[PDB]
Amino acid sequence: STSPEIASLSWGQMKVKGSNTTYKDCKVWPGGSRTWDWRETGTEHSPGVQPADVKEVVEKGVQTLVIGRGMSEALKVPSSTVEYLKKHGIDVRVLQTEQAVKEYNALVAQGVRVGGVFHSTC
Repeated sequence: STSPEIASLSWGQMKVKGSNTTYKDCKVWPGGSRTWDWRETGTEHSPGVQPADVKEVVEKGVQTLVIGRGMSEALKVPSSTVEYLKKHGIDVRVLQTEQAVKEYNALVAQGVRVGGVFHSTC
């Protein structure tokens, strides 16, 4: 399957191509996407994105994983998380979300198996 393009991003709102649902935060992978909800993992801005947050993207099979860490990058990303993805042979991009969605879609556009997790507020 193909990584869907992210169709729109604005404050606290995201749309994935071929999704029925307007998300706030989301996970996106080859073949689909889901709402990202910190309550499922107990993720806060600190210590931030956990392996548990990205696990379900990893297990879909991606070469590259983009983390959109928010509009002003207030959401931290522990290095143990990034190293977790690297052990799994994944190219990781950590960026402010606008720049994340932009990178993500360029990877989609060059037919890379790309996934990601995006935070659309602070």
